Amino acid sequence: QTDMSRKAFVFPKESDTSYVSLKAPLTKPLKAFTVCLHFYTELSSTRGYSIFSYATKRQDNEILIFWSKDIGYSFTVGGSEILFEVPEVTVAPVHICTSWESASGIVEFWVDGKPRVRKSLKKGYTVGAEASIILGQEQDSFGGNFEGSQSLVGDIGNVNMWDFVLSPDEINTIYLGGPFSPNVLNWRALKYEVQGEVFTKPQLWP
Amino acid sequence: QTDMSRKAFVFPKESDTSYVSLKAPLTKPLKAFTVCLHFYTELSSTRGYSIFSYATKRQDNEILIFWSKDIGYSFTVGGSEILFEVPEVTVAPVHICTSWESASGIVEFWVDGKPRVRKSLKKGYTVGAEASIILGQEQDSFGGNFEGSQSLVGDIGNVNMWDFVLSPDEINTIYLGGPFSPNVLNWRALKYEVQGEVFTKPQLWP
Amino acid sequence: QTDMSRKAFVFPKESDTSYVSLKAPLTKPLKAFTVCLHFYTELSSTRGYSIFSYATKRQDNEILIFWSKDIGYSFTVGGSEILFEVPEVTVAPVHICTSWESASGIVEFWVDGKPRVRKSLKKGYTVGAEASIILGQEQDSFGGNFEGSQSLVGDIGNVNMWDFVLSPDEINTIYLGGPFSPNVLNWRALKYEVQGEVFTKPQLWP
Amino acid sequence: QTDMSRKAFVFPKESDTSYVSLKAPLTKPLKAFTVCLHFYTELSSTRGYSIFSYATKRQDNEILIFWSKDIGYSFTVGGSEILFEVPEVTVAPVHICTSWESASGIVEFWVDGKPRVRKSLKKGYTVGAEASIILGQEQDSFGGNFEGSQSLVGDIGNVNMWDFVLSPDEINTIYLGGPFSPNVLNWRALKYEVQGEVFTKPQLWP
Amino acid sequence: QTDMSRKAFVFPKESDTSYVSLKAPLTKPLKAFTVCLHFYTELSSTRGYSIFSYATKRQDNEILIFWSKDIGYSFTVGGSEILFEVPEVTVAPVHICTSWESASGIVEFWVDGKPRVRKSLKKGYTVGAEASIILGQEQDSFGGNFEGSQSLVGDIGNVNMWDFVLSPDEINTIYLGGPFSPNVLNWRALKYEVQGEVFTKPQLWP
Ligand SMILES: [Ca+2]
Ligand SMILES: [Ca+2]
Ligand SMILES: [Ca+2]
Ligand SMILES: [Ca+2]
Ligand SMILES: [Ca+2]
Ligand SMILES: [Ca+2]
Ligand SMILES: [Ca+2]
Ligand SMILES: [Ca+2]
Ligand SMILES: [Ca+2]
Ligand SMILES: [Ca+2]
Repeated sequence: QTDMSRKAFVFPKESDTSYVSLKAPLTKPLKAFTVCLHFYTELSSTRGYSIFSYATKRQDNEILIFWSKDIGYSFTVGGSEILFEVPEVTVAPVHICTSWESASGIVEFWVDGKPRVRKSLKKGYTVGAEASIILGQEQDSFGGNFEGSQSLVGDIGNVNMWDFVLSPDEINTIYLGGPFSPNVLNWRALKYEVQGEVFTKPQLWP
Repeated sequence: QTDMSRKAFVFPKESDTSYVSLKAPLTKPLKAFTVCLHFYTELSSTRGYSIFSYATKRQDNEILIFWSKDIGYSFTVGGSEILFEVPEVTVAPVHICTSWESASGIVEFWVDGKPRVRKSLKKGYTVGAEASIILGQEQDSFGGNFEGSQSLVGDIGNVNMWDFVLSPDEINTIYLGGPFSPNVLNWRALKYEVQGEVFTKPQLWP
Repeated sequence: QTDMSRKAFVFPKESDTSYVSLKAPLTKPLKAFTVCLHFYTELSSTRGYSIFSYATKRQDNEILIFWSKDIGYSFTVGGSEILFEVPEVTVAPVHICTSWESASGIVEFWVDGKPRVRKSLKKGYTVGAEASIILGQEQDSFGGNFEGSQSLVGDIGNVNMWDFVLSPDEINTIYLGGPFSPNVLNWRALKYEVQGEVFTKPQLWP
Repeated sequence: QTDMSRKAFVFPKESDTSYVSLKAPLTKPLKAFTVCLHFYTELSSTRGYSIFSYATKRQDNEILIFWSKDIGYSFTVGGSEILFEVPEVTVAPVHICTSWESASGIVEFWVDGKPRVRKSLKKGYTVGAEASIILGQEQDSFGGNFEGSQSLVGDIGNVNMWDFVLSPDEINTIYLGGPFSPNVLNWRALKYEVQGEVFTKPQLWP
Repeated sequence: QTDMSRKAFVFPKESDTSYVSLKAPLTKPLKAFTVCLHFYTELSSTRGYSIFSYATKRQDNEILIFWSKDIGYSFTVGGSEILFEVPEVTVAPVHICTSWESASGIVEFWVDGKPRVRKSLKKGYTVGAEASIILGQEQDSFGGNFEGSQSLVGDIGNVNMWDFVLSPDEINTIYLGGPFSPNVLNWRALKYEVQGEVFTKPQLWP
């Protein structure tokens, strides 16, 4: 397990082979989660890209956080989708926290510490635990079948995952980088594998 | 009596059956009131919605606080209406306080602690006490006949009602959430009934 | 004499009969003056309106402070006009101080503590003492012949008048509401008569 | 010698006769200078105007600081011109400092404490001591031949002149109005001659 | 060695012959570098210009930092180019730091302390040390063959070079002008030769 603190993964070249795979010590299926990650790319005005792809043997978009050009953030669970329209994107690092609860279907999406309105998605579903988690690519099979036009170019870091919906107060401490304990996927205790042109570098964001 | 402090009602999906009814322990008719409530929705650019709807068996728009698409806030009492035109809408939680006095007919409308110009509506009228208060819908009968195109999608909370016009200073302490005592409808002592797809969740706003 | 501190006159409907008349104990004619007042209205994009009208039996526009739509402020003394162009105007309460000196004819106009450039008007003129001062209407005869399209809708207060040009430092004190001593017309010691639909209410501005 | 501190010259009418002449106790020609001044006018969007005219028997534009409509500031020495483009202009008092060095021909222009890029003008030239310094007008003969379309309307003050290029640090203390010692033309100790409609008034800028 | 602290080179005319050449003690070739500098010019809207130009007898664009009109910054190493698009640009001094590493090919570009996204360029290349470094011009032969349409006009200073990629934290102390030790090219210990119309003056930026 590596402390990746103060570091980011860098995807400096457009490739369909470059990705990192994150491994979860996960067993019980997720009835709810929060995923938070900090990323930086200039593609936002150019094309869509996959921020965070979680896949299962049955479902290649089991969780996907996707920037879709001109639309904004696409958040999709169990192959279903909602949009959080973004009117004008800015060339700066962006922190996102997004969380989903099966009991209510409530999705929260938080961008740079400000909440988007809660939306309903896929009420009562369960996210499978037998998961392939990938950064840098969108996977259309379990751990594979990437597309070059969907790769992330730029940096991703602070990828942390919880099996419960963080409260707004908790999410604020994440955004301020207070101390917190991710119990599904922990940037301070990460397990990962690297393929292709990918690098570990000091994080550009504070 | 429930303390709803730091909690909001969430209407996550458009429907004509999800609503909350609020119960007022009210005997005398109102010669004046202040309604304050804090709400959050992204519908504003898209369609109209009922923020707060007070009805009586003789009048289905006895008090209505309504967002009119492209217009702004519509405030109407006793079936008559005035507009507080809003030039451009931010996508953020908004706190409104509206107050009406029969003796003068003066309407005060306050948005995020800044006053709109005072306007005249229904001088000498009186609002009935035997009333249905509903959040999330506009009611065209004494407690029913909603319309899906008028349902609120998003969050509402801190709904407080007084049987008198708050001074500007008092309204400022509401907006800052200083201590205050609502004597018609109190968020810290609320009595309510939930119907349909409505959830109680931590408030997104501070 | 009434302390009107913290209070404003409210003109909540368009009418040609709602006005207040202010009484000045003047005897000696004015060679110079400053008038300061704080007002709030939403008419500014809609139509022109009289802010402050001082009339004498020979001259209905002996002093007029007038908002001319798309123009901005019209300041007129002795029936003669100068324009302080305002290109776009915020929907907020506005403090104005305007000072005129016969000896030089210099007009200073101050809006929310910022000076406009000094302009010349009616060098050597003198404003008569035996005067009718009216708020909310434009006098086309000595104390009468109002026009509905020229009435103020909204609030006016802190109306203070001096028979001398305040220095810029003094005017900055007025803008901050420090202690000051108006020696022609004093909000803290006002003499007035109310006519028609007009109300006295807590001031909305700080 | 008069202390003009906290005072400005006011040119309230457009005219070709109102000007003030400033007397320099100047006995050695200038190989370099700094001139700094505060002025305030609304002409900027309307027409060109003479901010500071320094003339000699040999040349009527020995130094000229001139606002030229839609262009911005024209700075000219020895009859030759450079422009400092100002794309959009604000209705506020403006402080300028401008300093020229013969040895390098470097012109520094500073507006409200921010430097414009250094530019070259009249390297090796020598500005004459036999000087007519005029405020409010552009003099096209030695102390005369004004043009009404070129007069300043508004205020000018704190005119200070040095026979050397101030460092950026010194310029910053002028902009903040720290204590300083002008050794050519001193507002603390000015010698001046007023002609026509010009007034001395308290300064409007801080 | 000269301490050039608080000082800048000034290029006040467009010319072919105005340049300065900088010398390095360097002998071992650069597998990586950081170059940081302050420059100030008004050309950005008008034409392209060379900010920093490092050449070797094999390659006249061995490192080039170039402003290309409407593009923004062009960063080129070994004759190969990448763009950091700048959407809109304004007349202020600008601090840039640019760092390249052969092992990864990662380019960092920092403008006024904010990072641009890391990009890939000329992975595994090696930059020769037997080098001509020139400010003010772009050299298309080893120390020669400039073009007037590519000269810098305005100021350049604080030119510091390291043979390693500064961390983000180190680059932040450069931007704040903390103490630091450039081990290739040091503004506090500079060796240089001046040709043509060039001057040394107090820096305009803080
Ligand atoms: Ca997929
Ligand atoms: Ca795909
Ligand atoms: Ca109704
Ligand atoms: Ca309805
Ligand atoms: Ca009149
Ligand atoms: Ca009239
Ligand atoms: Ca001339
Ligand atoms: Ca002329
Ligand atoms: Ca070249
Ligand atoms: Ca070239």
